[PDB]
Amino acid sequence: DVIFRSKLPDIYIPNHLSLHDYIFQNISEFATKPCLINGPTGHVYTYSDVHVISRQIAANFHKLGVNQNDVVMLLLPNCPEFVLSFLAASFRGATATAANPFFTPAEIAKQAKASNTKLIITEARYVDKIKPLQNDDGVVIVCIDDNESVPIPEGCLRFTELTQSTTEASEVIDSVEISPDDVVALPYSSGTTGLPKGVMLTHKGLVTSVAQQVDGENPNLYFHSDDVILCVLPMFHIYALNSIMLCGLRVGAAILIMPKFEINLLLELIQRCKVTVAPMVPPIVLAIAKSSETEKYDLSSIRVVKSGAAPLGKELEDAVNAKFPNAKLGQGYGMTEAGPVLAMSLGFAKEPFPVKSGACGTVVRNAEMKIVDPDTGDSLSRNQPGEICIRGHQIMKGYLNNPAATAETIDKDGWLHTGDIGLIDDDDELFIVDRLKEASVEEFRNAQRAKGPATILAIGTATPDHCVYQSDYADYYFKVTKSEHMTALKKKFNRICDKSMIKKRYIHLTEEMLEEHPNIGAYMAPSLNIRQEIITAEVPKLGKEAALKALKEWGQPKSKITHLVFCTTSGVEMPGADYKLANLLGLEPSVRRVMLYHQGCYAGGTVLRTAKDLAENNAGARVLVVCSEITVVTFRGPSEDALDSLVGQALFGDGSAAVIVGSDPDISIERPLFQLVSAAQTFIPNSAGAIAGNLREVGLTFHLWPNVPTLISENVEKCLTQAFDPLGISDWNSLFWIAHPGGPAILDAVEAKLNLDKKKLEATRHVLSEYGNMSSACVLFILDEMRKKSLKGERATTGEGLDWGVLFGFGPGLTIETVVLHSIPMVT
Amino acid sequence: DVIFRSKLPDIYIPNHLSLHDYIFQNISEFATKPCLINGPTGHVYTYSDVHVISRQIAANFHKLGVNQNDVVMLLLPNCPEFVLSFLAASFRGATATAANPFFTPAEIAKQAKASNTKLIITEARYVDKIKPLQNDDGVVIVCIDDNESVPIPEGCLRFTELTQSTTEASEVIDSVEISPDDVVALPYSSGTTGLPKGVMLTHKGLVTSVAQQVDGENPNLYFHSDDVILCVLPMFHIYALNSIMLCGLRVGAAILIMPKFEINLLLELIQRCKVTVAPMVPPIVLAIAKSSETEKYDLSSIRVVKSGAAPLGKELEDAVNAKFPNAKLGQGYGMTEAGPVLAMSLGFAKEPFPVKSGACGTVVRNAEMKIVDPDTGDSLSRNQPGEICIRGHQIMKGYLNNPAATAETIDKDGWLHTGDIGLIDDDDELFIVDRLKEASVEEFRNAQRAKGPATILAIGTATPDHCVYQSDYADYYFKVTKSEHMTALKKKFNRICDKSMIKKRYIHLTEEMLEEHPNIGAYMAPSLNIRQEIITAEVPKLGKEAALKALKEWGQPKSKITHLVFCTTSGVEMPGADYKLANLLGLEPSVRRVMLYHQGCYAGGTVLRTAKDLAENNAGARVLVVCSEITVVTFRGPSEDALDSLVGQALFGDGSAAVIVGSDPDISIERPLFQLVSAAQTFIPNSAGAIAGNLREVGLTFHLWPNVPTLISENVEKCLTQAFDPLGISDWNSLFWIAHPGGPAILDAVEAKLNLDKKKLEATRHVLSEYGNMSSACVLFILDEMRKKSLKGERATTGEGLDWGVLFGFGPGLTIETVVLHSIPMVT
Repeated sequence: DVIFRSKLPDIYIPNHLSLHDYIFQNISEFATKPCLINGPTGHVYTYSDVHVISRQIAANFHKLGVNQNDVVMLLLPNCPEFVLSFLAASFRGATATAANPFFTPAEIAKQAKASNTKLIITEARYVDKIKPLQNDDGVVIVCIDDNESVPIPEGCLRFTELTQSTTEASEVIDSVEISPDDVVALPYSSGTTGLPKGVMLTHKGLVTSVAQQVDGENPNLYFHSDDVILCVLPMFHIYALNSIMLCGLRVGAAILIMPKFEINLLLELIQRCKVTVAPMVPPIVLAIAKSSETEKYDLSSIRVVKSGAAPLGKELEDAVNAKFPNAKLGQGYGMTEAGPVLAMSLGFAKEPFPVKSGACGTVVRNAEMKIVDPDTGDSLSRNQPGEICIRGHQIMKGYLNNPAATAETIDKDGWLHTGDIGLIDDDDELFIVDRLKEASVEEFRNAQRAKGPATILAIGTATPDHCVYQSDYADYYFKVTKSEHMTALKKKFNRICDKSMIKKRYIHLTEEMLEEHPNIGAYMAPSLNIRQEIITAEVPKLGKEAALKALKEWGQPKSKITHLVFCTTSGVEMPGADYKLANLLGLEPSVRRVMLYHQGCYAGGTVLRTAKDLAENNAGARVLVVCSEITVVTFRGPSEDALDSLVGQALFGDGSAAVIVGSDPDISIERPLFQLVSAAQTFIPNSAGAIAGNLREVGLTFHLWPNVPTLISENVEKCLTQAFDPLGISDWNSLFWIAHPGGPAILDAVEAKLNLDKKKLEATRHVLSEYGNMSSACVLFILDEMRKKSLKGERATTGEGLDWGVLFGFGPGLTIETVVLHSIPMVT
Repeated sequence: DVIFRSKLPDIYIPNHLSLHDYIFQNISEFATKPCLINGPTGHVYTYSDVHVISRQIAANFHKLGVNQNDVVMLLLPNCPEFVLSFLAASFRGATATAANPFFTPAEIAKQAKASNTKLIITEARYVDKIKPLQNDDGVVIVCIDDNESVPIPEGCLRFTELTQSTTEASEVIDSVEISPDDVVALPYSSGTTGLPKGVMLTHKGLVTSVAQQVDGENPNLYFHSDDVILCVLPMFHIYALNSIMLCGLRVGAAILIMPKFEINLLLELIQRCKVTVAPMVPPIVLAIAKSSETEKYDLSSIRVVKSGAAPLGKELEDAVNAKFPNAKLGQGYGMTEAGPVLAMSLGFAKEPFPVKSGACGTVVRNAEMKIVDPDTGDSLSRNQPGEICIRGHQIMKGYLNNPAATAETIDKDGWLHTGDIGLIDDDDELFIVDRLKEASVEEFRNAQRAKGPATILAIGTATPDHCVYQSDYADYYFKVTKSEHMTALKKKFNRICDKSMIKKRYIHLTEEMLEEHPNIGAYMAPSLNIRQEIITAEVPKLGKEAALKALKEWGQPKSKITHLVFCTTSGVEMPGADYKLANLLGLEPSVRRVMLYHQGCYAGGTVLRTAKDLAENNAGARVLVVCSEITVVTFRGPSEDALDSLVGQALFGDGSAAVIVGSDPDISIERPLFQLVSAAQTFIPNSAGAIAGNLREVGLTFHLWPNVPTLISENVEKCLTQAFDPLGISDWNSLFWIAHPGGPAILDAVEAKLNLDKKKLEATRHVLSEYGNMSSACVLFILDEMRKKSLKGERATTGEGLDWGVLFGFGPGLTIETVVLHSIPMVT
């Protein structure tokens, strides 16, 4: 078997006739029955109507300068006007091309120029896309809009002007010359290769493929004249044209025109107009099958559901069978070059043949079809895949003005090569299989993050050189504040300084400075300006000193520092201390900063919490963290009233600490000290105002509740379970401890509450004893001490020999900062 | 082949003799030659010395209450004293156990009690570990320390006291009863199963295994009496004892005692003492082979390198062969229960046999060995793996006071089951194969992070209800500031307000407030206190209003908010605006806060940059970001001097915006608006002081350089390439734009510089025109506008139809914030 044929006999095809003479050959039988129904509005043209009007329109096509064998273009959605214009083009001997109204002035202008369009039938809304071709190219424009009170763009004709009677153009009933090979329809293709080409379909051709379909005693595709054929598919597409319009007309059927598809409108029109034949697409059948709307409308009238250009998945076919028991289903197989039709399901025939699912139907009659091996001319046999070829009078004359591709796709023997591939089984059904054919957010984000836990690489500390010992402090303070007159109060401050558990403290503020700026020593006198002048200059310098120690320990280049977190209690100004420190150190201006101003004693945790996330989320990010505290912000004379301020004056001292935090340590030069595992914050309820401060014209004033130690002790345990429960640790004496030494009273409270071994808070208490309360910097100093003592004493980890640790900050508003640490093993 | 034997004949073994009578049988031949050499110090005991002293020590062992068949314990490193004491124990008829000095009082006390130790020989430094047993258990203690000017713990005897001559104890030359089955050595084992057991090795036994090794005309292990045998292995371990001490002594060899191993000391002692036989361990041979030290010392004297309890990897064996050409290598196979020796390499024999690499040697002579199938009693044959059993007089008498395990490990027929497995090849060499045997930081960290890019879920905005229009503002301002007298200046402010491109602005500060607080309106009068009172109350409230809109849009529970970032220009106080807002909203107290105070107009970028990292690094983290600006901080009267302050008074207005930022949006209710891709910051050089402000007793004062627009325009392009080069985008008109509308002049400058389409800054300029300059909140408002207009106009993305975007903040110190955004597709 080299050559394949239809299972139906050859029929007589009168292809010597002009398309309109053939389509309408039988019109006397159909004359008064409905031909075109415009579904939405209900308008009906009859067969007589269509014939008469189409002829008059040809006649006036002449008047407008359209002559035999020059082209007319149709830019329209489905509508009666489309059919009338096409037929008219044929009656004239002229040629009809169509385009999608939803194209662009570019595609459309291109097609119109390629085809030599001498005129265009469109709606009003599309006229601007074709403006160029109307103005400079002289193309005549016609609008189908029938509303006489709404004007149309100037230079445009009402379609109603072409339906007008003039008998003198009807002496052009001719030509008595109209030839089988004359071109009638000129559709455009996606193409066998690339760029869209004009397909020339002739009178002989179309007459042939229509007869192939609907003609015979047993038609391949059976249409009665009592059928109502739905045409919701685009008429610009050759499928709709041929297999709906031309065929429908030839048989005397009603054609139900839907300008636009919507599922409910479709169901409505089916029930109302009793549509018997529904050509559709897969998206449409899907929509029908999915919707629960079907149960309402009576659909029993549809006897044929034909898929053109679309294959059902056999999930659908079942859905359909349910929704339409009376419907037979099937697919044609089209190609524009092929005329369009090649195979038609024989299930559609008047006396129907068996069909298999997934089949494209059988090749049409009065045609031959072969299956070649690609790149060889050899013909294959049944069930052997291969490029599908067809030959018969119904195929295209050729590509317009392109004999190159015309000879490339239609070979010397007359075979049109589709460029598709398929096989034909024993039952003569044809199956399609294939065609000639055979940095993002998700990544960027994972590239950008960093792999490991944030670790502390280096620590450094700095103090003012001015140092004052507690043994001396009550005296010194009542001296330099010119308060010596209040003896009752100095006697109390003495006790406070003794119970304070502080030995020495390093303090920038000096007696000389108070001689020069007595308003600072005054209990309340406006000091703010001078304090600000002093601390805005000093805080960055002290910060630099510490940052420099840390950077020296770390040993890598400053340019490798990617982030700078700077905490200080006051000295607000802009640009701030972050800018200033970054210029002192000569960091890259591209360093990303966080300026923490007015945070409190808890900020020690805060900066670590801040650096963790910065380091962990940025590849190769190294984070320089600097806390720098100066007490000139906070210093003031005594009053018998505010005892809280007095306690403060005994506890607070100046100091600075700097930490370098990163992820994924190289381990060539870097030495991990601790790991930041989890970081947590909470505030306690009804404690706002327990640790608290206000920036006033007298400087920063601060306040303490007597109950702070108790308030902390209450919540510490909850903080702990909250942080360590995920790690399965209940035993808190197994953790190495770092607590903000807010005051000895807080420490005593906590240890008594959790029953900590007397030695857990040893490092903390050391830092308090030697340096005082440095606010945020404190816990940093303590880490330093811890690791130093752990090294100095040859212990298994940097954590006092133990694996896990906790770091607490405590602050006003009773914000509590809970950081979980992992020690690091030492080589001992 | 059920039973396996040595390739050497059976020899005569005189096991009827006591161990000391056997070892020293031949001493007349050796009497004056060196027996023990203490390597580090050079002291030499001779054979006569050792014999005589050991006997006297037995004699005084009696005086101390040690009687036949009761136990003596040796806690010591390698030293002459160890050998002398062991022999003494044997001479007495007593029994000797040893332990590691490096054990703990627990292990040691346990072993001493288990064994019925009636006395202990140790160094001084270990005496505290045995204090209990000296005091309450009555155990006699002896220290080997010879330094007479340094005392030893009280109740302790000098070892030199046991070497003293007393003839009356020598009437105990006896017993004339000392029996083959009497126990002499009592070492402890890791055990065949679990808990450590005492192994009873008898006189018969040890005499047997020593003869098995060194006796014969062709000894399994060949030692001359001119040999010098290194004993750096622990003498408490039975291997060292048997195969070094006992064997060495039997043959008349010198024994070089190393108390401690160090590689150089070892090489030194080899070269000096001309060590011929070096029993070692794998770690030691490794160390030798690795070190480049060997080339210095003459090692040619070592003729035998014997690995006991360790197998070489044949990488080593080569290293050795190089370092010691003259050395033959081999391994014994020991087990404590086995006496210790089972197999010995026959390469060691006087007339040596062929040996294969990886072999454990051949089973010893006067013994039999079988290979059983485990859990069956069946005997295997050559090259068939199986549990190794041995039988002969050299195996243990049994486990002390444990007939259970004694019968479990030594069966009825007399076979000791090792509990190891191996095979014996055709050549009679034995091979060992096996034994009876057959939540972290890395995770927690990946569990804890969040998968996707930070996205904006919701936005909300709030303003004060008081609104003032620019058309009215010059008048209003000179009115309420009681400045109407300066006409020249009002005329200039008019121009400034006109060129300002602002239409209206929303402003908390009202005329009434200035009637009540004229110091605010005064150009410079102390205002700080009152301003602070007003903004500390207002900023959180306005913030709440906006945060509430955003939270309503988002639609999920407040409890799901995990982080709060709060930016405001001033109003510093503690607890701060973050605390206050968090209580207003009723957020969880465990919400993690960032309080950004005194940041500037750039902080718009800053908060986004801050939230990105917070959201991206925390699983299920949802971040509430609130910027809230009030101009009562910044408001003041005019002066002919500071024009910069005047410009400010025309541009700045109050406002608040709130954003919700998270990673991994659910997509059930959540609706992503933008994505935060990259966030960058930089400062420009020599621009500190171009945008700048200082908090004084008069309120916040601010300053502007005329050149700010130019300074920004210079660096904007660099910022862009820096951010977008990784994304391969050169075309900036393809980005949707958000710029801080610092002033119209800045905008004009930027667009002119990059040549932006007139419409890129449209949204930005709208927000400026409607709201003024809200500082940090501005860019937030702009995003809101952008997405709203993009939706309102049905565009492909939330980004004005475009995929990628840029957000700029600009601030004092010329810090510039560059955020890269990705739009989000809209369903249109």
